[PDB]
Amino acid sequence: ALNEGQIVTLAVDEIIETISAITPMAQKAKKYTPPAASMQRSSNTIWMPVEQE
Amino acid sequence: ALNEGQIVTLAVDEIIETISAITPMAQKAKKYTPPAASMQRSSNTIWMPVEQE
Repeated sequence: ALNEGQIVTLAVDEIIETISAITPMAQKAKKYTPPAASMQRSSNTIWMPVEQE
Repeated sequence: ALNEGQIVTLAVDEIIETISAITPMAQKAKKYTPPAASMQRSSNTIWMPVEQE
C-alpha cells in the first residue's frame, strides 16, 4: 500500500449556491430623492399637501 | 423413411432484444471531475465553499 502525506483540498472556484431571494415589493414602490442640501436644514422631512375637499 | 444426417441451426444474428432501460436521474445530475493528483492525496474528498450570508 501507499502511506503518504494527506492533504485537504478546497475548491474555491466551485461555490455551492444555496439562496435566491426575489424583491418585487421594493421594485414596485417608487424611489424619491429630495434635494440633500434642503433636507439637511429640515429635519430630513418634506411636507406634501393632500387633495383638497 | 429418410434417415439422413441431422443438423442444429442457430440464427446467430437474430438476437431477441429482451431489455430496454432508461436513465433519467443520472442524466439530470451534475458531473464533477476534480484534479486527480490532488484527489489521491486526499481521501478522494474535495471541500466546496457554500454561498456566504
